[PDB]
Formats: sequence, C-alpha cells, structure tokens
Amino acid sequence: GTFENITAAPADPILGLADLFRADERPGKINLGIGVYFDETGKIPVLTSVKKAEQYLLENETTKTYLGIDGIPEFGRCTQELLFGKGSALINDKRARTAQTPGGTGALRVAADFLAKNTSVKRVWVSNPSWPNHKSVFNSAGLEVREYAYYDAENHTLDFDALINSLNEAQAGDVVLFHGCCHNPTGIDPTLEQWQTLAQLSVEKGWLPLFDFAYQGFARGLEEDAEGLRAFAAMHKELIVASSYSKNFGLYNERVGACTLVAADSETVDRAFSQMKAAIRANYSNPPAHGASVVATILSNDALRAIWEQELTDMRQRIQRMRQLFVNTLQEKGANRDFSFIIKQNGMFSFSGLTKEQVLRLREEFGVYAVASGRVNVAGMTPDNMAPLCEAIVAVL
Amino acid sequence: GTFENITAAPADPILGLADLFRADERPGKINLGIGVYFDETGKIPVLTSVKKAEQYLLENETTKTYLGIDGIPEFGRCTQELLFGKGSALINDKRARTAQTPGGTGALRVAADFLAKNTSVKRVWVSNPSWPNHKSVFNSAGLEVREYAYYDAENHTLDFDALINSLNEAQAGDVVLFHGCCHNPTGIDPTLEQWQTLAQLSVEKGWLPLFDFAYQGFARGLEEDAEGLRAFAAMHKELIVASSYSKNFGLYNERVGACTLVAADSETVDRAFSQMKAAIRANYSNPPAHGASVVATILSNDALRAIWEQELTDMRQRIQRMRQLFVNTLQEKGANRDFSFIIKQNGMFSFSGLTKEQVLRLREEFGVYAVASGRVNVAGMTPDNMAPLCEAIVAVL
Ligand SMILES: *Cc1c(COP(=O)(O)O)cnc(C)c1O
Ligand SMILES: *Cc1c(COP(=O)(O)O)cnc(C)c1O
Repeated sequence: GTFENITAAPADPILGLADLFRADERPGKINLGIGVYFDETGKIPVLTSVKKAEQYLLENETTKTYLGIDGIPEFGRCTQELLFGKGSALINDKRARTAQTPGGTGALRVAADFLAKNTSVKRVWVSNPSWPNHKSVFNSAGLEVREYAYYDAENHTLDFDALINSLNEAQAGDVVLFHGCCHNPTGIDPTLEQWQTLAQLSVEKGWLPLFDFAYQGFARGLEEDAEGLRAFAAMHKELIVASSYSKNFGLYNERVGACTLVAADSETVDRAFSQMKAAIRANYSNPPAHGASVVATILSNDALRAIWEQELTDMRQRIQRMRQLFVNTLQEKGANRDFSFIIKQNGMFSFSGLTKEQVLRLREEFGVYAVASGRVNVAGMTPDNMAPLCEAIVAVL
Repeated sequence: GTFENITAAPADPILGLADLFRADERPGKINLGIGVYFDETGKIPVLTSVKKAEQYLLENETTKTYLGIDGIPEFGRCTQELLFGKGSALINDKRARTAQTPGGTGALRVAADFLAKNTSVKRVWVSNPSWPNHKSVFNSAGLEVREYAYYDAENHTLDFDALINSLNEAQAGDVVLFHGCCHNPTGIDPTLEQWQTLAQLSVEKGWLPLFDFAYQGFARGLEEDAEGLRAFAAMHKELIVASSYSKNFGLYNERVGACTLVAADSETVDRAFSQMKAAIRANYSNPPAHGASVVATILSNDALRAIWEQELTDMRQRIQRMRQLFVNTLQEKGANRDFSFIIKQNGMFSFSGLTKEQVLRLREEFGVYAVASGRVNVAGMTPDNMAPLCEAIVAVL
C-alpha cells in the first residue's frame, strides 16, 4: 500500500487557525488571524469597483477560451506600471516581462521553480521573522532557506545593524527576499534611506533581489509604497517581483497575482521568460481569468480606477484608526505596558509581544484568535469588538 | 549575471500553435490545433448554464475571502458523485478526498508533488502517444516517466497486445496513467472488457493507477464514460483521479479541476490528504473560486444541471456529425486514402496519420493549423470550412 505509511502533516499556522475559528461555537469569538480586511461591521466585503467590473464581464464576455501561458497582456502592462511607475526606463527598455499567476503565492512558487530548474541558485535569504509560508514555498522547489536578522523585539524596531551584519554571509548568486512594504508579520519597513543603502549593498555583493509585494497601497500610498522597489530597480541588472492583488483589491479567493522578471536587456529577459513559461505550463498550464480580468478592467478605466483608489484609501485609513483606538483602549482597560509601538507599524499586522502561552489562553478562554507568534490582524478590529478584545488581552498580561 | 547561462525553451507544441495562428495574416486560415470546442459558426461560446450561474453568483456573493486549501466542499462532493456514481461504496465508506485545483493540469501537478515528497513512487508510465504535457508535469516533480505502447498506427486501433507486453516491467508501486475516455490524441479508448482486463492486471501487479479525466461526457455520456474508472475503483485499495471541467463546461480559462485521492479506509485517506493540502499551500495556496463556484451551482441545481447536460449532448453530437462529414468530404474531394477509421474515434481529436512534413505544408501553404503529431481537432471543423480544409489535405497526400 503506497499511502499506508504517510505521516500526517501539521496544520498551517495561519489557515489552520481559520479552521479552528469556524468550528468554535461561542458567539463572542473574534478573528485576528488570517490577513483579510474586515470593514467596520465585521464583514469581509466585495469592493464596489469589483462588483461593477464583474457586472461588465458578465454582460460582455463571449468566450472562456484559454488565456496564454502568461495571462492577459493588459494585466501585465498595468502591473509593470504600478510597480515601476509610468515612463520607467525598465519598461521603455523592454527589460521586464510579467506572467499573471494564481495569487502572490503562485508567483513565488513560479519564481522558485524557474530559479531551481534553470540557474545555479541554491539559497534564498528570508527575514527573521517572515510569512511562515515563505520557507515552505522555497523548500518545495528544492531551495535552501537562510534567515537574516530584522526585528529588535526589545525596542520593537528594525535592527538595521544586525540586518547588514547577518546578510554579509550571503554570497554572489544568492537570492535575498525583501517585503516591498507592510512587512508580514512585524509591520516595520525600512526607510527610503535604508532601502537605498540595501540596494547599493545588493549591487556590490551580487545578490539577486526578490520582492514579495502583497500590500502595495496599505502603508502610505500606491506610489510611495513602491519607493523601495524602485530604488532597487534603478541599480540592478536583474530582479524578480512576486506581487499580489488579493488584499488591495479584496480578491483573495480569485487568485490574482503576477511574477515579474527583469534582466539586463530585452534579449536576455525574453530568453529567461521562455523558461518561466515552461515552468508555468508544467504547473497549472495557464492562469485563471476572472480575477485578473476584474483588475485589468478597473485599472484601464479611469472612472473605475478612481473608485478603487478611494476604496483602498478608506481601507488603509480604517486600519490606522484601529491602531490608535487599540492603543488608547488598552490603557483604559488597565494595561500598564506601553503599546505605543503599535502606532509606528504599517499595514494589517503588528507583533503584539504576547507569548505563545498568552495567545493560547486568549483563544481557549476568551475566543480571541491570533497567530501563535503573537501576530494580530488590526484590520480584524472594529469599534464593536475593541472593548472585549482589550479586556481579554489585559486579563492575560 | 544570474540569467546569462539560461537556455531558451522551445514553444509549447500545442499552446504555441495559437501564437502562430494569431500572427498569420492570410485570409481563410483554419485552426484545428488546441483542444477547445467550436460551435457551427467557428466561435468558442460560453454555455447558457454557465451564464445563468454567473448571474446568480454576481447577485448573491457577499465576500471573496479565501477558500480553504481544498476548495469548495460541495464541489468536491459533486465531483465524487460524477466520477464514482451516486451511492458508490467508495463514498459511503469515506475512502475518497477531493481537492479543488486550478484545472486538470493543476490536479496532475498536485498529485505529482504529493507523490514525490510523501511516497516511494519514482516512476510514472504514460501511453505513447499521450498529451505532451504529461511528461513535463511529472518531470517537474523529479519523477521518471516511461512510455507504454498504445496505438496501432496500421489498423488505427488499440494495440492491446503491445500495451500488455510493454507494461510487463512496470513494478509494484509504480504509477500507471490512464486516460478515462477520449484518449488524447488518438481518440481510441479501451472497451469495457479491456478496462476490466487492465483492472485485474493492475491489482495483480500492484500498480498505483492515476486517471486523467479531461473529457467526461464527450465519448458516449457522463455515466458511460466513467465505466472504466469504476471497474478500477471496484477492485483497488488506492487510486488517484485528476479531472478537468475545462472542456465539458467550456470553462477553460477559469481553471476548474479536481484531484481525488482514494485509500483503503477513511483514516488512511485523511492522513494522506493532509500532505496533499500541504503541497497545495506551498504551490498556489488555495484555488480560484469563480469557475468552481459555477460548476458547483450547476451540479447542485436540478434545472441548471438539466440545461448543462443537454448542452453537453449538443456538443458531443456536433463533433460526431463533423467526423462523418469530414470522411465524406475527403472522398468527394478525391482522397484515395481510406479515412473511415475517423468515425470509430471518440472525442475532439483524431490522429490523422499525416506526417510532420505534411502538417508543415498544410500550415505554410494552406493556412491550416494542426499539431505536428498529426492530431486534428474535429471540433474546429464547420460546414463552412470543411470543403477548403479537405481540399488542402488532399493536396498534401
Ligand atoms: C498574502 C501574502 C502572500 C500571498 O498572497 P496570495 O495572493 O494570497 O497568494 C504572500 N506574501 C505575503 C507577505 C503575504 O502577506
Ligand atoms: C485538457 C487536458 C488536460 C488539462 O486540462 P486543463 O483543465 O486545461 O488544465 C489534461 N489532460 C488531458 C488529456 C487533456 O485533454
């Protein structure tokens, strides 16, 4: 029997938490786990721009015939503009090629498969901490994962000196992974000056930069959030960007992402992209149309784009209001620890500083669900659940 | 430069054909390449049942939050009933688990990664000829692919004696891949008696059967086309089914498929399935909702399901009428080679028996596009293009 001696896999630290939450029969349960956006009423809504684009598609789509391996061309063009900005030299020099992928995760795996099967790359460097699924994606393609220092847990800040010292061990030809903005799980991003230091260091050391860009627009703004990436794009001959539209379009389950390859010149990137397409063909063949068609419809229509940008701004500002409310409410409810570092962190997530034992108590005794690392989803907080959430946190301190 | 030593990959023998066809500016060009269904007017339509389901989803969807790793529960249940039959003991005994995947290709890749990482499987046996992407998918997980004999190119039939003999060296614990119906590319399927003989041999030799089911309903009907799989399922402890809804729902670009694991008992299949979910999480994370939501809506609603089944019948019957018209028109246009074997083949495709040289002449000289193996898509034939198509074939014979 071929399956008889298979060992059971452990649950995913994020998606397995979601299974527990669903089964929990207590009415007061609060979900601060998976990184989705909740509105002020505690639902996970479909954006109006998205509903409008879907209505257009329903009434005008005449075929579902296969897309090309790399997806909808306009989707690729609009993605490169978002990442690199209109009039970028990378675009005018035809140094970049984009494949539409099933989510940001699919873009990460396509990049990993492409690298493992066509280059001499063996190692990927990931921040400590990072998104837990980074290691699994890269290991599954056959690549070793190494960790570089990032978070100073005593000061709740970016330990830039520790980051640079640990990365000096990364060799030429190694891949180093950066979060473009809204670092998952810490919410601590480099400043523009720090980005520029890392870019120049990356050139001098011969690293291959890989950017995971899942939160463009949730820190400061669409253009501002790409400053770090663009400082790298100005200096490097080669880079890879794995981007996601799951969160900034609320299109999580339609699986909309992109893998963008950059090389020294047009001939080289086309040669490389041909092997990226072969790796896609042997994975899922070609990408799902519905979600990407929605994104392409919104980004190419000035009226729909204006609505979407306002909806994204509203999401970003609601999270910022909850960060403030969370800190103020913790003080009212009797916390004596200072939680003001929460205000300095960007995006959906903050490292709360709670221990695994406290996170477990919160779930079992109070029905508050966070990830075991102490990562909390601030976008899961609402004016209505803030008081019970904070009473529960104070009770486990 | 990391990308400098990269060797270019050739174009896909099937999907690259569409790129050439698109670039051909000559009027009257005819596309008999990729395996999509064309209607009598040469279009690739969206089914009415699909449009109705998409309207229901637009009106009633309130969130796009992530699906579970394995997708929509109802989709998995309806898939199992389609494959194994309502009231199957496999279902009643809870011996089967199904993951929603991005197309049939995604189901094959998920199975490949699962096998490579969690079992002692080292070798997959596929028919000669087969779909060209089979070897690429299993090789992407590091599995050796061997070929078994299948097609009698002299008699245009299944060479069952050579099939049996050429599988003599397939060992216990090897995977043997079978097309469930409508063999791609030959259109030649085993008879029920041949399936039963293969089922008995597979058990005695200890093979792990893997069925690729991309065309259920295109040979004789939904239940009839599953007879071979059900003969295998009655006798085996373990098997894998990779199925696609791309073609029988006309949902190609929404990437709707399923990977079904079957084990000896519920405890075993649940343990194995946890590792399949881990392999999905490290690839594309979770599957695209839109296409699978359409299928689940249609299969779970008596009225929509009845519309869809009639639409599938209409597709199947138009292809059968084009098979007959193709043979008759070849005779009318002066072919001396007997093409009557075309009538005995099932599904969208027939091996025409044309050489690579003749297929090239058809493209370059006449604007008629087939796959270089001589596979022609009969579903691309219409009353309007049949006569020029046949005149071109006669010209290269
Ligand atoms: C959400 C996320 C991803 C995965 O994005 P998907 O589009 O859901 O696959 C990858 N990396 C980070 C840092 C993320 O936050
Ligand atoms: C079409 C086909 C596939 C792939 O199906 P998709 O759903 O497009 O990924 C796999 N195997 C065979 C034999 C096919 O004909």
